[PDB]
Amino acid sequence: ATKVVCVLKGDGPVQGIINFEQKESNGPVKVWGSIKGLTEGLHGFHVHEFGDNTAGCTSAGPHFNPLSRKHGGPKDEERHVGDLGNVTADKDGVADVSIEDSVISLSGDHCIIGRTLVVHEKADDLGKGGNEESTKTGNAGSRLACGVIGIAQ
Amino acid sequence: ATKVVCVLKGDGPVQGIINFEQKESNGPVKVWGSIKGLTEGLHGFHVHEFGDNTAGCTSAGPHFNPLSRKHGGPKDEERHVGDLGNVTADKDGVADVSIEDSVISLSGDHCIIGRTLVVHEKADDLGKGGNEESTKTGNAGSRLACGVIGIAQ
Ligand SMILES: *[Se]c1ccccc1C(=O)NCc1ccc(OC)nc1
Ligand SMILES: *[Se]c1ccccc1C(=O)NCc1ccc(OC)nc1
Ligand SMILES: [Cl-]
Ligand SMILES: [Cl-]
Ligand SMILES: [Zn+2]
Ligand SMILES: [Zn+2]
Repeated sequence: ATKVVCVLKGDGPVQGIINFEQKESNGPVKVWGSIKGLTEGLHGFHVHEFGDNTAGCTSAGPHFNPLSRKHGGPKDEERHVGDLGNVTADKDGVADVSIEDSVISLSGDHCIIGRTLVVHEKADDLGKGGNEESTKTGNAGSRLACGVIGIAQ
Repeated sequence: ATKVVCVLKGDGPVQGIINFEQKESNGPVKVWGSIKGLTEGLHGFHVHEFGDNTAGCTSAGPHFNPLSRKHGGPKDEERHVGDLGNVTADKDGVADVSIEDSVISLSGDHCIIGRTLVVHEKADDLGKGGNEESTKTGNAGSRLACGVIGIAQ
């Protein structure tokens, strides 16, 4: 019933299209699409707090964390709202994204519209990296590509 | 105070940053910033319905029109919510934007977050051009640059 979309681009050759769909406000969000230009393996994938791309992906700020929790993976109770885990690129450098999440929303209070979706340099350790940063950023490194999450038809 | 921002980009030289700020719920929104790479003169300036930039500015769809009105200028009663009139570029090709509008909002059903801001090829005739298209698009022609309207810090 609600559809939103995000075009990912950045400083390098990473580019992607990510769709979000939510049947009812009380419902899970299905996330699908594709990103190309990636190194093979896991890349952290997060909604960041601001939909501000003024100075590139840096202006998006920290992970979207309306409930003031620590960083985790999407299956954890202890996570930021924006913690969508990792996407995986194949040897061709393509990640086919297929996620269902019940914490992000396209309505309500945990709404991600107007925020920024970011795909990161490195794997998100999902809060299990063994250092302080693990519970803040997941050590996923720099921001390869991003875009503002917008209302679709 | 709610703050939102939009980075305008497109296929050619047109690029801009536009800020929006709203001090009170249902109060006027101040719009300010700058766009460069334009031809001297008026360029239509609108909030379009979808924050969908998957295929560039075309995917943004028609003017944002939650109240099913006809096209007009920002100072008309009969206008779309997204009708912000024209920005004016000087001989250097620079438009310095300074608008206050009391129809758009940064909350509620008039909210423009997650929609697309578009700067157009030609002047918006503000619905006074004396053809049919005047009361739909204002005859402002192609979409030179656009961006999704995102939440700012
Ligand atoms: Se996103 C959000 C947060 C808090 C309250 C309400 C909303 C909301 O979803 N309303 C705005 C909206 C979003 C998407 C669409 O597209 C069909 N229309 C309106
Ligand atoms: Se206003 C609007 C339109 C479409 C979707 C969601 C919203 C919304 O109200 N989102 C929450 C929001 C808006 C602005 C700020 O500024 C700090 N925070 C949250
Ligand atoms: Cl980060
Ligand atoms: Cl148009
Ligand atoms: Zn996080
Ligand atoms: Zn209009």
